[PDB]
Amino acid sequence: DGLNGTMMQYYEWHLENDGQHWNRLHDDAAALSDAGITAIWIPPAYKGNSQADVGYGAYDLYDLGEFNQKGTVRTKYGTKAQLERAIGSLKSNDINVYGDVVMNHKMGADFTEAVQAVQVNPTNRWQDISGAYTIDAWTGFDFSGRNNAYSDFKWRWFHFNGVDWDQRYQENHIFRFANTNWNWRVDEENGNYDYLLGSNIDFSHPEVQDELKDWGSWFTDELDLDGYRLDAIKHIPFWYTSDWVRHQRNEADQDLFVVGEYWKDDVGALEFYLDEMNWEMSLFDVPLNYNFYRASQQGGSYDMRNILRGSLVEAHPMHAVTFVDNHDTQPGESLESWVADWFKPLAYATILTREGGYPNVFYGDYYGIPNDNISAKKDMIDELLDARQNYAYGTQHDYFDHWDVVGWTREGSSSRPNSGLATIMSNGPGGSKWMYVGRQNAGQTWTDLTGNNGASVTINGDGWGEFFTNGGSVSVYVNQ
Ligand code: NA
Ligand code: NA
Ligand code: NA
Repeated sequence: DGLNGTMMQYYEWHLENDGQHWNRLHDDAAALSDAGITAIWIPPAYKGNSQADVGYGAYDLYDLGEFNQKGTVRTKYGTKAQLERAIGSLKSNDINVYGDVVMNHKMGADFTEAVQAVQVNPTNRWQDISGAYTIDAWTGFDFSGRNNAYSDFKWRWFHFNGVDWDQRYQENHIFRFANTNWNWRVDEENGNYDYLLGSNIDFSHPEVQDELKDWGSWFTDELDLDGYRLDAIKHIPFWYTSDWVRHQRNEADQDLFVVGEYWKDDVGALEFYLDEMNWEMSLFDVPLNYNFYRASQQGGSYDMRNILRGSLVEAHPMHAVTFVDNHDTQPGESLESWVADWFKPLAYATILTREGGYPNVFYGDYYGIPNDNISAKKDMIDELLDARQNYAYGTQHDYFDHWDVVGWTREGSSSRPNSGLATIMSNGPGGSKWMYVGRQNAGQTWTDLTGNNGASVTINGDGWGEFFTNGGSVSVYVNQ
């Protein structure tokens, strides 16, 4: 019903390996719906390297915590039945389910295999640094415990094209299988960034292309997904991802949202990928992530006018999925770029109250990251979910005119009661700003949903009001 959409990544890196996360999801369903969350992005739901695996150390894409494999029956999140019980709850509470899809590699092979390989230069995979010789890579996959349920396809070295560990002499190197080429096209950082970690899948092989397509469909029907969150797609040949997506949509009756993770602080790089994609999917706004990050590290000196400059959402707010942080960017992880507590309220307001982009709430922020003493920001985020769910509607008006104090407004829509809002904030000494909000809201008295400013702004006859904000804070006034 014209209700704004808000997605949530329901997991964080340091979640407990108590296998109870799927059940948590099943109970938090309504609460989440109620708060303004319309779609949940679940973590990899299939068997990883080990049970405590977050999901990216993917081993058996058909084992959704149903078969005793890799030292466990359940995944870190729980069993298959508990996942299905969860997804059912979400559906009943009007929440779409987007599954995380890991096709770039595989890890936890059951046995090694003799393979001709050459060492490449880590900074330029095009350049070999050694001659061809036999290495013992972990490429054999039999999924013994599964017993061929759903699929009897087994993986062998000739399906991959590279690994980063030779078991024969036990050394680390970026090995390209001899007589195999690095996937293409793929991100050109390090020359060719096809290889990332684990056993890298070579998509040039038709039996691979069809197996993952076949799996994708199996997966999508089995869990009744409503979309996907495509992982590490910058290391996966672009053509195949576009291929896979089209194939997937072709097989499913239900619609399929598709956000891909092309991790590069470069909107151009993302735009390019969306060209080859024919904009048939959105991408996580990674430049925005680093914009917020820079602002958080830098302090007030950061010029708030260039906060959206460079973001993907600025350029293509229709194929953008905005967020503040995730499991990769949280403290201590691989793509760390954590937004500090002080600026995090400002960032969330930016992606949750503006009209562009598809905003995503991070579990680690909502409920907190105990591991690192990071407090649950639930209170601050709910008020903003309230903002987006009931007020952030109608014509927008921006004011990125000052280097500290900046803001924007939404006139509201006649189709949604008392909607309409005005966001004001400052990353430095506070202040106020005269902003337009629609001559139709004249006479109204607006107040701050976050409670960071007791100002009570009244809209004059011209539809104008002067809004205030304290230093390094953000307020969101609405007709409440
Ligand atoms: Na790859
Ligand atoms: Na960030
Ligand atoms: Na500033």
